Amino acid sequence: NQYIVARPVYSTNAFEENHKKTGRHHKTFLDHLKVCCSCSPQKAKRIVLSLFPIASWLPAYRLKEWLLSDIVSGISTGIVAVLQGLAFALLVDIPPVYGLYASFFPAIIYLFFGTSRHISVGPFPILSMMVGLAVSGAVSKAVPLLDDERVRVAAAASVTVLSGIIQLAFGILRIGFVVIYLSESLISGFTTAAAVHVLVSQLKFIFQLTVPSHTDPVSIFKVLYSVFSQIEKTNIADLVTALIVLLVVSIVKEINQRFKDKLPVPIPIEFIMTVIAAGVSYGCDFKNRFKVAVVGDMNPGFQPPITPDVETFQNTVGDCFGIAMVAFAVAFSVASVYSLKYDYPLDGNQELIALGLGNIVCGVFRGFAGSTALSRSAVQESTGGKTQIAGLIGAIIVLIVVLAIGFLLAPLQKSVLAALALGNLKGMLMQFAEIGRLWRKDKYDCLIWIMTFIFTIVLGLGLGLAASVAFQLLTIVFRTQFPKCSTLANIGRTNIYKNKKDYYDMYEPEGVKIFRCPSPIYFANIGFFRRKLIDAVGFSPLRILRKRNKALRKIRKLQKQGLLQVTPKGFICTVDTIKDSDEELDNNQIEVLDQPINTTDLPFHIDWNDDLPLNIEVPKISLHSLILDFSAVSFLDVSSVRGLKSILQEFIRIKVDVYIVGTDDDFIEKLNRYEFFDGEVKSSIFFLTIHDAVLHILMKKD
Amino acid sequence: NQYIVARPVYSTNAFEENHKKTGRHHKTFLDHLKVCCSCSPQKAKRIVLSLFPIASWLPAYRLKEWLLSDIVSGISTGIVAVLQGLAFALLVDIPPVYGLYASFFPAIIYLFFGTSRHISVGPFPILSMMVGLAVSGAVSKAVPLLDDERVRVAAAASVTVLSGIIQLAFGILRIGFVVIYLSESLISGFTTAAAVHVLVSQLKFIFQLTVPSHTDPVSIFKVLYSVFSQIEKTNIADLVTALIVLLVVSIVKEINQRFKDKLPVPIPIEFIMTVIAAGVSYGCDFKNRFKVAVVGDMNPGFQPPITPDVETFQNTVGDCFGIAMVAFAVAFSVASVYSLKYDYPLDGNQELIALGLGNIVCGVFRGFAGSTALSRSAVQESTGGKTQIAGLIGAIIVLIVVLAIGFLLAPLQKSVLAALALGNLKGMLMQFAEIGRLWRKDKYDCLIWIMTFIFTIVLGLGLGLAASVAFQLLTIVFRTQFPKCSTLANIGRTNIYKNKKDYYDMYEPEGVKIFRCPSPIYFANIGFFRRKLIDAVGFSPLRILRKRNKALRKIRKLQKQGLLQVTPKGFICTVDTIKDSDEELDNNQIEVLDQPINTTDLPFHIDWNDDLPLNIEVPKISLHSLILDFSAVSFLDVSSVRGLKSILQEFIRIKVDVYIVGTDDDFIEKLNRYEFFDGEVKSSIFFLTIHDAVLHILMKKD
Ligand SMILES: NC(=O)n1c(O)c(C(=O)c2cccs2)c2cc(Cl)ccc21
Ligand SMILES: NC(=O)n1c(O)c(C(=O)c2cccs2)c2cc(Cl)ccc21
Ligand SMILES: [Cl-]
Ligand SMILES: [Cl-]
Repeated sequence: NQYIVARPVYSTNAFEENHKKTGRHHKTFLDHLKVCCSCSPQKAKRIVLSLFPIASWLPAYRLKEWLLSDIVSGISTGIVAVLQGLAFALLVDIPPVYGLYASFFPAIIYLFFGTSRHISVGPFPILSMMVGLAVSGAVSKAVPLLDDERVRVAAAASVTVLSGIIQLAFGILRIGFVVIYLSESLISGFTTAAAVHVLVSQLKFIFQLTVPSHTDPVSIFKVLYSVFSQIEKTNIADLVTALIVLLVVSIVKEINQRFKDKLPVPIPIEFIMTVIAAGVSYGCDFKNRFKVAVVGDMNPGFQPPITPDVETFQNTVGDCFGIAMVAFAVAFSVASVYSLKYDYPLDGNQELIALGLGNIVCGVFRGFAGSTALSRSAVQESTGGKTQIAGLIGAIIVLIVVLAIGFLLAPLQKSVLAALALGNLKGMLMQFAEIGRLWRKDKYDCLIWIMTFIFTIVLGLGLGLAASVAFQLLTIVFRTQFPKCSTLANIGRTNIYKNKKDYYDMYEPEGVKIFRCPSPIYFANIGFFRRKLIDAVGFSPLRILRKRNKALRKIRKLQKQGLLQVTPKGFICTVDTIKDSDEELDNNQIEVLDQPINTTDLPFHIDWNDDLPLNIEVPKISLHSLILDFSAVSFLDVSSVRGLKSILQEFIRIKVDVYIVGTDDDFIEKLNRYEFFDGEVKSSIFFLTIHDAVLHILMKKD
Repeated sequence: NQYIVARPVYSTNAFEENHKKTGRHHKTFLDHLKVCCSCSPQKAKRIVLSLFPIASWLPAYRLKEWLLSDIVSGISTGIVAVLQGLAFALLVDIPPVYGLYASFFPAIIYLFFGTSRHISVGPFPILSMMVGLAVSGAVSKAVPLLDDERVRVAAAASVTVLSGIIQLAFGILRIGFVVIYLSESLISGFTTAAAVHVLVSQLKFIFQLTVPSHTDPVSIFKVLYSVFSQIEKTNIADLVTALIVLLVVSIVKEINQRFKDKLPVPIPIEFIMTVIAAGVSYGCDFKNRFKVAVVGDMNPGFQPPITPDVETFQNTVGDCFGIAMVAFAVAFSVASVYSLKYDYPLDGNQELIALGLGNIVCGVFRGFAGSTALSRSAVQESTGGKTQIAGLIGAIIVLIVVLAIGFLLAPLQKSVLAALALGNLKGMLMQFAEIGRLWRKDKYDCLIWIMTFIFTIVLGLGLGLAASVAFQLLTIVFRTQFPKCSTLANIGRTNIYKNKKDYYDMYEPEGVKIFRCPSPIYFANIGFFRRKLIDAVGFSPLRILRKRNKALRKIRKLQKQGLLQVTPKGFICTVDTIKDSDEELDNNQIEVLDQPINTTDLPFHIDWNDDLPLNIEVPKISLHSLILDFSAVSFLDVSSVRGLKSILQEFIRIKVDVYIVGTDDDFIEKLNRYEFFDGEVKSSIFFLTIHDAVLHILMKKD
């Protein structure tokens, strides 16, 4: 293995001169506007087919290989949807039939507009809690039992419609890339804090206590206080039933995971528990005997369309944005796992449109907002679901319950529903281990997990999320705030330059400094960069320039007085031991000491690093060349270029050659727009590599 | 010029093996605690001298060269401080003597604790507006015309004390670097919007109209409606006087800038206008004759110390955080200008401590918050100010007015003070030109400017700033969100690799792809990076792996059937035209096709890119080596590392050798903590440069 190279030393300009470029186009935004104005029938076709995905997947359905799978998966998911709809309607604090509406409408809409083939569309616990909190606030801000339920049901429907409107708007504006602004640490911390929120929310049903409609901030603490202050009023029958169901479901749930091979089909413990709980409750007349809360009678059939309330929209708009983003983020994440697994394209923009339309329709018909539940989606997929036909079948199961078999669920205890929801919390609850994992791998990510968790707990799920996204953006600045700048040296007398402090027997060419900032330089960075560069070269170039300008002034003074006489050969100290009086420039004249030194007046050059006439003294510097390794400087901003231009001008005015190496062509293209180059800062300072600049410097000094 | 290199090809591990590394001394956090816990006698001296800068600069005072200069600067600044205090107390909507308190107390405290030598400490218009808005809100949120003034004075004093407490806390915690989080575009947009706010705030005094205490959001609009709704009630005498003063001052101000060379000393148009205005008002009895609003009778003396109100603290903590941050940012910017001009160190933490103590004392003695006015600081410096003795003499002038000669300012109209404040707006209002300039230079900074302006106009100064800082952090993600990734090729047949689309006669070694991402890869980035890499290589490695696994499965099945035999020379097709039978794997078995292929059962090796038996087909790829140019990848985060590892694992599983080049040693050190390396992803994939990896690949293929 030999790395052997023989080429010219290349400055970036010299390289462009010797190597012809290719034609480039600006791709004017007007051109983008031009392309948008296509109207080609094929484009129209693709667009409509993009907006109505069912017209493409339905016709290509493999009936023989997919129908039975979707039918079986649909029945399974349909049952889960019914029970989860009831439970999550409890979480919204409205009658449980509206959870059935929330499990029905969004899914039917998704069948026509969704691009995912595996998610089960409907409510999930975090969004139901967020909707319930939005409702409590809306009601509290409304200028003046069943009546209270009516108001909550109306506020929930309005919140749902506004969330769907926001989602649909974001999908029409093609901003489905917003999910990228959420890191995995943020999602982990947020979902752990949200699992704690859900746990606390189920306590009023486990104990059967009456808890006020608390709002954020610190609603979780407010609820905990409400639950524990009145803990003696707890219904024992509710608690025991909840404990038994929770204990049994968890034991059986683990068995399914451990013994997947041994089992022909997983035991459906959650379904078995509800049927048994409902049967026993009905059989032993638990509602009368132990005064247990039960699901109760639900009137069959759907509600008539409700008009969204504009007053509610004004009151809850901030909440709705949080609800819309959370709904989209969760759905997209769940969908992504499946699309990747099954190798099909998932369109983020279409998902926003589909989820948004589903929500608007659901809200109008009195259901609450939901996108997808990870547990329900897993069931649809694990039971063999192939397409969104499984989702349609599931919706039909929900419809049957809503229209004909709703009465069967009447004797089911609320605590049992709450206990099932608690069982699903374990996956999310196990995310506490991530803090330790993150701590070893990356402190910034660990900080993000912790801040997100704290923000989600103290402020609510919605406000906490906004604060968490802001803090996670701030950590990007934390990462690049104090870059580990370095001085580089040559290793092995070849073209390799590394940290001057890392290896033995390194070599700096005499009078050359090579400085590296391993980060992009911008507003939060450039002062630190200047401090580190001045520490690396060992002096401040502006201080040196000011001391030289002062000396030049004294020299000119003595020259005019006569004590000093100019000469082709240096200077004449006509008068020895001369006077010692400083000019003491005023506040309005001191700026002259910062101007480029011009000594043309004097015929000869003043070597500023050699002795000066008449004891005049100025710090001497050995630096004649400064190389800035800009390979890791990704971008620059106006502050960095202003600061940069400033630093470079100062080095150049003190006769030190400056070289910027390791940048690409886009970089110099960008730097040309900033009006960076002029006289006394030229594009000649850019070289290809550190070794190009070093060899150029050595030839100059030769 | 000739770049001539002859060295070995170096993998990062090989280079380290061949070049001994120096002592890697880790820095223990406990050790930091140890160094922080030194308590040496000299260290104590340095700390106390740091907290009491006066004990350091006073003894070194050059009486002969500074005394007179500081005296003249002090008298000049003291006069400006009196008038600016009265005007800015108008902006706080309290009696104007509290502006005199605000000009007195913080300057006296800063004399002892400040590190700057040129700023004039006291109120400025933006902070007075912010304090006035905080008071209005506090008053409203309080639970149940002198009394109104009394309530407003108490709330202003409490807001001042809490702002000072926050500043002092930030200074003790050594967080004076927070100033870096404000870009120049943000500051420009914010100060232009704040100048518009100040302009609108002066209209009730120019016209002499009664305006309610409007709060934010959109307070600027609320006030404008109130002003022009009553425009008919305008006092003309006030207006005319204001216009004349504003006109004369503006014209003469211009002359001072234009005729500095011809002028021995700047004309004091603001003082002359104030003296003439007050004289005519008294002489012609303007208060009675034209019913004009005058400054009125101020009672001489200071107020007794007042106790901060905790209720006001609770109601204003957020406004007080905003006030503290704005005060420190303004003071530090002005002080940094002057400390760079005169080359002396400026301690930001000490600055935070001094301003906090000054604000605490001012608020206790019924003044309001203030850090420094650029207009007054410039006067102190321009008039010859050398040390903070000029600030002491200015505070003595303010004291003389408060105690003895305040009655002289009784007949001065408020419209004149408002007109004087308007004169100072010109510098900030001309910043509107920045939009066009920044548009040409950098559209992200133009966006920061415009959004800061809009946030500060719509929301207020405090909330606008918070929203603007958040948006400016979001623009950093906007910059690095969709990196312009590229494929590189060789130019010149030497170690230079550039964008494959930029030059003619470039060369890619056959089967090698070189991909560059010119940005750090983090969470908002890695999905885009994967998409671009898959577009660059021309296939998805996971799709190729899944198809090969399917082929292998069919093969093994046919081999089981016997229809296929195995030879070191290939596969025997005893039976041809096989019955195609896709296994149609179900949802729970499909993940097997994503696993590393282990065809060790077979004696030979299946050239996956040659033709397979019985028409078994798999997409063929020409890629055998992928080089990732990571020179501009500053940092990685957990999401990016996970995404990176997944990508690499997939490429390795389809037998594509992967190389990462151009990183430094800190990078690999960091990557070792993420548990990135294991079997099948080794540190052998890191090479020094692109040419090292290319030459290694070529030797492997030889
Ligand atoms: N398989 C699986 O994971 N399941 C769940 O997670 C369920 C639930 O979470 C809830 C029901 C009510 C509130 S939560 C669930 C229900 C049924 Cl009927 C069948 C499977 C189920
Ligand atoms: N030189 C300069 O810039 N000056 C200003 O900007 C002044 C003011 O802004 C105000 C006075 C009252 C309300 S504002 C000012 C005042 C005086 Cl007496 C002398 C110079 C001044
Ligand atoms: Cl779930
Ligand atoms: Cl000012």
